[PDB]
Amino acid sequence: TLQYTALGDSLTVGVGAGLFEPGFVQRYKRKMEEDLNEEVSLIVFAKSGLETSEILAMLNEPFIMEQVKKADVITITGCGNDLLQSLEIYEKEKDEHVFLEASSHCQKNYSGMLEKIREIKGEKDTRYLVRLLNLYNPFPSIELADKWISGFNRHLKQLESAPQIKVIDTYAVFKGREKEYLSIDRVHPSSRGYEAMSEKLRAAGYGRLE
Amino acid sequence: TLQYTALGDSLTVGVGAGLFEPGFVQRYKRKMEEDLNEEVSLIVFAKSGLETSEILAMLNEPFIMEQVKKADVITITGCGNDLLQSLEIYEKEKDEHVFLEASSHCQKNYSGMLEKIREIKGEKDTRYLVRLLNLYNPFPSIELADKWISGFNRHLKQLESAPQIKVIDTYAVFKGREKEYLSIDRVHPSSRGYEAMSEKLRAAGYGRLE
Amino acid sequence: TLQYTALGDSLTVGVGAGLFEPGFVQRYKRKMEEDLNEEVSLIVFAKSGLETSEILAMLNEPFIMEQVKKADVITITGCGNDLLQSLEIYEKEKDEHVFLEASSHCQKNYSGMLEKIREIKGEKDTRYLVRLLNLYNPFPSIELADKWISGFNRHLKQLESAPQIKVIDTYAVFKGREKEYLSIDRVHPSSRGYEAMSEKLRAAGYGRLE
Amino acid sequence: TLQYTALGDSLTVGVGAGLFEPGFVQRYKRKMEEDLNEEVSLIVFAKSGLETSEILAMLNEPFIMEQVKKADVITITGCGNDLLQSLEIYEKEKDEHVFLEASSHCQKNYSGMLEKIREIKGEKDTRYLVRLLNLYNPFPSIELADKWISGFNRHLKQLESAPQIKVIDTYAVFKGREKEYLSIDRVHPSSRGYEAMSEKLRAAGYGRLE
Ligand SMILES: [Cl-]
Ligand SMILES: [Cl-]
Ligand SMILES: [Cl-]
Ligand SMILES: [Cl-]
Repeated sequence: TLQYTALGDSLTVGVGAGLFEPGFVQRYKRKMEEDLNEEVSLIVFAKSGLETSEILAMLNEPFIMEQVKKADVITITGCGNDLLQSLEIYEKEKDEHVFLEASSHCQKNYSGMLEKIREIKGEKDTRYLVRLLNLYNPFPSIELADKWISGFNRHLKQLESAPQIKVIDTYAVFKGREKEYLSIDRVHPSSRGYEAMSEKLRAAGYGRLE
Repeated sequence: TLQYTALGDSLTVGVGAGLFEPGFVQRYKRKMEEDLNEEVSLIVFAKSGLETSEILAMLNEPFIMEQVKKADVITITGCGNDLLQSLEIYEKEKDEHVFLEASSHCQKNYSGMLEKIREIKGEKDTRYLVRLLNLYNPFPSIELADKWISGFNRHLKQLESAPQIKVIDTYAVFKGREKEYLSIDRVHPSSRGYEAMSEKLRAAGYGRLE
Repeated sequence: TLQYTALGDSLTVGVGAGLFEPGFVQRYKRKMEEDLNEEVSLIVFAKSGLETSEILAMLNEPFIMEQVKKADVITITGCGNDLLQSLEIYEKEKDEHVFLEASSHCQKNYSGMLEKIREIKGEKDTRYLVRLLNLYNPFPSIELADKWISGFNRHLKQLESAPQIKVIDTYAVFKGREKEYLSIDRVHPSSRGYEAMSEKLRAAGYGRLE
Repeated sequence: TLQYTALGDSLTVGVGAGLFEPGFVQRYKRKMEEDLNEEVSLIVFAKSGLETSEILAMLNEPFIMEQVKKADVITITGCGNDLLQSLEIYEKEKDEHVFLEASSHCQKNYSGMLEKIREIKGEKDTRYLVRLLNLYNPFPSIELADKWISGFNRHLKQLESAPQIKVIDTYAVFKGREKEYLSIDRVHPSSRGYEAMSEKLRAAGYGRLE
């Protein structure tokens, strides 16, 4: 029996697809049982607007680190709402320089996240799997958003240690397919976009699990 | 690998124990694994304020019907918020019938969702298990609250068909220990209360599954 | 010194205006000190996607009901995210009949809310103020959303007991002014829309506070 | 009516005490009212993962500068998440300098935001009050964590100019009682810890305001 532990923000919750409609987490689970030919047990820890610094603190909670210790695959979303609130400050004040440090403060919390996972798993374990999803651009017309999200994904890929730690290219999934993959709120993906996300996670492979 | 689906309101969510702290559904999942020596996959469809009629309407959702059909164990919570609404309506109108009519709707929806669960599974799989929890009285000093909830619970026990279908006596778990088993809002359970609820579920046995 | 206690969901938080940019709560506070010519102390209890059933439970928390007992003005937002998730289920399944009971289950939680406020305030108090904001339509093109939101506001106005309890016509504030008052997410209001909201709350008057 | 503004990270938010449960800033507000016999208006600008450089950049925001200029009491928290990031970086690289460089940036930003607060108010109003809290050691069994935080605290005490500016010894409050003063995540305080923090602030006095 495989163990999938999913963490993140409004994307891991499934916001945009509707209440109880399967998001990317549930669909990536289905593609796991089909590929690896084994039943997988899922558990989710997510909240809209959940910060990355909070996740690094959560991993000390006994019930959470228990799920991480036995987790065969781990997915992490985050920082999507940090750039949104930053753009909204730019939308009101028209200043390109805002106190956002999404690239600076989120990326450093990510590397500390991965290290805490390593401590819980134990250095002897080489079998587990971690998959970080970068950010898509929901506002292609706004050039400043495309500059911020591209800069965050450029610095996020540096944390990849294939094939255990892989950064999923969520940006390329949504590039040129915004209106088809986004919900009516246009900031969270549709049920179609969550399906394409799960396919990109499947494209990353499963390392030594096979 | 066993599949355990859980439906209901804030209790199935785990409100009161703290964010990401395990509620009763995952403490019951761990004990289920311990008592049957088999890993368990958990799926949860729950939201605060989800009344019993909505929970019945969920069973026609294609994705929810998928997880209910595969479920070896099903837990259902509900009608707790109707008591809070009725106590506030009684405070203004002093009509003792307002809750009996609302309690009559819950008992009808419980019987409705029960009839749909067997319509979903059919006659081949009678090995399924349903454990629905009755209502506890969070206000023991209010006799009308105790009388109202006691009447709903004796009418709810009519639905029991042991060992396949069992009605969990949540009222007996909480009676006398509302100070330590309820959370800060005096209506939702604490981690102690959720732990005691999961103990009552494990005590009910597992029927044909063991 | 006046006391303003604000409750609600993502609107009371100020989502859409940016991080720390003043939403309608902060701007309605400013217009209170200008009109009533007295300093007002503000305290907020809000969370994105916060259910109305949770608010009715929150009012039993000792720290919350203390702020309500001394509150001169009280604002309540809610249920805006319940219709959003319902439309999103309709967007995927194309069924007009969904398990949403926003009009049915949210409105009944509202009347129980107002009664609990009355119990905390005491029946002798006639001076306090409560202001409920109805829902605006962020999707004017979608006709089903305009039908649902209009039906919710029609049943919500029935709870008005002027001038203590007033239902703010948030719908008319945004009607014909969507792109100007909405944030880039198009589901939460811009800093302009939060300003117009505060002006509508000011239009409701202040009852006996004057 | 006194105006009390509060800036910082998750501590100023109140993370760990439970949702909507009072953190240290509102327990300190109640004691401030009790010790000075005057109502207090509270404004809070805080978010999880808000590092010290961002808090300094906030002081140029027009709305934040408004509340800081009117503030009779200002509390600042920060640099707590840098310790968590540094401990994870040290776990991989074993460089003892990684935190001293990060601790040097916090002490610089604290001095920076202090210099801006007087630039915001000027020379007319020297009756303002600033209480900044140092870091506690949530991991007492790690000597490197205790040594790192002790060094940051003695360098932080250089900024004290009593009674106007005071550095609150949060370390002494938590030392020896990390089991009961920390929350479930072993890093954020509990309601007991937040209560003890507010007691330490009231013990510091109020300078020229009393
Ligand atoms: Cl298997
Ligand atoms: Cl509920
Ligand atoms: Cl005054
Ligand atoms: Cl933080």
